[PDB]
Amino acid sequence: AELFTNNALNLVIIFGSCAALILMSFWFRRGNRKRKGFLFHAVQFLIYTIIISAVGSIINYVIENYKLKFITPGVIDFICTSLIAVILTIKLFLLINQFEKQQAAKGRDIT
Ligand SMILES: CCCCCCCCCCCC
Repeated sequence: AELFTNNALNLVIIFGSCAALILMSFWFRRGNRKRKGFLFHAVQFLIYTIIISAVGSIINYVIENYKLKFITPGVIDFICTSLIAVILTIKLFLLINQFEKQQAAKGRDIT
């Protein structure tokens, strides 16, 4: 009914993504090779993007089929884009801090 049609496929995709995320969380043991700034960061970014896309699709489909007391419902798309941007910025800042720590541990000018 409410979750039928595109909602069913979207829910299945989101459940599969959550299962993959949990599997990756289990896989992630300790840092060293396990923590990949260039690979784990991209994997997490893709996971967040897919999750936000699925949530936005579900919410939009529900609202359009039920109406909304607000103009431009796509504002939630803007919120999802902002969340993705902030997540990517946080990941980039963490990577930069890790690189700075690695350089300092090996010797580099402070300024
Ligand atoms: C665009 C591809 C970037 C690849 C970066 C590899 C980083 C390896 C670091 C190894 C440190 C010992």
